[PDB]
Amino acid sequence: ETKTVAITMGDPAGIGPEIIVKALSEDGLNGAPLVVIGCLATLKRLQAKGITPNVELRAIERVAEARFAPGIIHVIDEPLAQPEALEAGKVQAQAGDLAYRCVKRATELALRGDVQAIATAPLNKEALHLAGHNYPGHTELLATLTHSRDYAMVLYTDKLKVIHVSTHIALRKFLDTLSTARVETVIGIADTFLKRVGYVKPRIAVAGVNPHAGENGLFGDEETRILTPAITDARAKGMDVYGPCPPDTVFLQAYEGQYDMVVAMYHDQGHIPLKLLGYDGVNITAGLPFIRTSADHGTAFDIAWTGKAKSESMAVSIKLAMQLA
Amino acid sequence: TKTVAITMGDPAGIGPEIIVKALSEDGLNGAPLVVIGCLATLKRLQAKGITPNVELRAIERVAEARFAPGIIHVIDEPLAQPEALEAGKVQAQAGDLAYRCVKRATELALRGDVQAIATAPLNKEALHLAGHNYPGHTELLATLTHSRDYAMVLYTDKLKVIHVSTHIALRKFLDTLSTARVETVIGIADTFLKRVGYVKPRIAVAGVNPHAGLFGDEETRILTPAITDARAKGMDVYGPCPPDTVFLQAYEGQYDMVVAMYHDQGHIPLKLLGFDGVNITAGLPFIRTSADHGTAFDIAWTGKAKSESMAVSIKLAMQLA
Repeated sequence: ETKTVAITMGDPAGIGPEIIVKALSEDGLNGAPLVVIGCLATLKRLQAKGITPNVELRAIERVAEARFAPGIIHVIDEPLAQPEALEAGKVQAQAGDLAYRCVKRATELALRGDVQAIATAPLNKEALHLAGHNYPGHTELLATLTHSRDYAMVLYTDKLKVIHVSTHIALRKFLDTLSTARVETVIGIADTFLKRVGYVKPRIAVAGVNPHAGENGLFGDEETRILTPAITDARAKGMDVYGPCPPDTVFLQAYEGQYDMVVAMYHDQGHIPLKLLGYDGVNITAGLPFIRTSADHGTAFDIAWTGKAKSESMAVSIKLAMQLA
Repeated sequence: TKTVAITMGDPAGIGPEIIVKALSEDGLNGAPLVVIGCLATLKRLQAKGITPNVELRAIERVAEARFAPGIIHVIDEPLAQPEALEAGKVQAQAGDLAYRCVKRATELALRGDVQAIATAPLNKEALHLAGHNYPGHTELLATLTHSRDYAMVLYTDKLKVIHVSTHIALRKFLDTLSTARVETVIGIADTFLKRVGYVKPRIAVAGVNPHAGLFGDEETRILTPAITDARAKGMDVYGPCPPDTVFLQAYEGQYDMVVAMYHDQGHIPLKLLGFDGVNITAGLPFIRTSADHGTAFDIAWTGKAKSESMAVSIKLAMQLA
């Protein structure tokens, strides 16, 4: 019946703690089925410095032990080694270790179904490495812990949904490592994500790599060599998938209601159209065994613990977890 | 003052058809416009009852034109054999006419007899058969006009974009990108913008890689040197900017123009806001505009080709002349 989201603290030297408490004070998050995984001592300490606003914090050992009520945040206490020793906005091994242990604990709760979705506050890669946790980044850490090779970034709005074959890599890199297997995988993830969120027979449009999907009313090299084989393979498997479509009309058409989702090829191909319309700025990592959301800012060490950080996107990313759980 | 020359393009295609239709519209009807094409084929077109009825007036010189509603002035650049013209066919005489109209318009423009050109589409196959070896409409003009460098501009009131490259594959674009070419397009943009009334243009340059870069070297190796060079010449240029916010910020008013790297970078944003079918070729000595349609040989001379684009193309050339 009831669906619960785990929220991970991230790097406690960053803005994670303060943006969670703030976000949780907002209507529709206040007293909601949410559990914070993080350092209880650190949360008490930030409240006492007046950073964090006033709220009752209740430790629980198990998710089921929560008694949800406005004005109470429930916490699975993963402790910082020395809470009194934490400095705002510096790279610290114990803060990177805590960040690691929270996402570890969150995925364990998800794996046994105590929690249905996860919203992650940001962590610092350099601190993670300093703690001896060797992962290329937050998302990759989630994927390793979860034994998921196959995941992709989703931008989710009412009117436009986009999943990316690739994100955060040079354009030359994207062109040189593009493969049929990857496109196929991402189409699969798109199909599964959309059914999980209640599209019984989703329409997926696949964007071309090249302008117009090619020149002179012919598909281009990637389109015919890589994309068409993935589309064809995916239709034969029962998926309602179209393309390759001209990049400069495909997102417009999905926006206008012709498709439920677009498979974008590279980062900017998907992010340009999302941001140009009225993005907030949250993303879903699709292809894990549970829904996971995060926001696009980082730890913001320069403004951590000053009351300047904005909790808007942390809030959006938590409400989104709840919706899609 | 400002007068605009309109070229016929390939007479077998939709050029003649849509020129006539568009010039019947309000704003274009009786406006300072000179068509350069074969009077005889425009006559033939008229007899077929596929257009509004209009009086055609042969002029040898632009100063002869007497602008009034319901009269289109033509500079008679004749087809070698007007009666032998078939619709939607690749014909040597048709491509040769397309070439002479362009040549003729550019001569008038270069001279100041006209202030802008708006082109109707031509057929490259037909152009090569007539012995004119040019890769296309735009390259033809660059040559006739001694302009090594030009770039495509998409022009709206709130968002304006110039392109380092267009149409080509992503890989081709990556492999043929250079600092020199970025410097050139920044300079074309600056010059274009002053020409349309921005005394001090503010120009943004889009990155190649997501977040204009740690991911790829074009920003530091190609884009930054070009921008540093632009700013040392007194231009107000920003970048490289994350492609996923720069067009948004241009749209909001932060920049007068964005220099896009490749086709979709500029076209995704423009189509998404709901704007066609037209562009400006910038970097020539005068304004040229055109629309994205080809000769449409399959529907030519039936009356079914849309003239809207062509009308916008001409309206824009007038505005900017």
